[PDB]
Amino acid sequence: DPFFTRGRTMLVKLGLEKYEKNFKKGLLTDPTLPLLTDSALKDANIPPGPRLMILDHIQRDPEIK
Repeated sequence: DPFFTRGRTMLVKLGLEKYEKNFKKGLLTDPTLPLLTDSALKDANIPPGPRLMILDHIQRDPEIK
């Protein structure tokens, strides 16, 4: 939970809260957020639209280290 708090915040902001399970399953912990790639999110079973929204968020939000 505490290792996933910032990721949960991003998903809530994107309207993608359903994929928090996918982040946990993939061990997409908060240190991974600045490093996410399309390949990693696809391996976590996130569909194309949500991947685009997540990747754009991490490239734009200065909240993501």
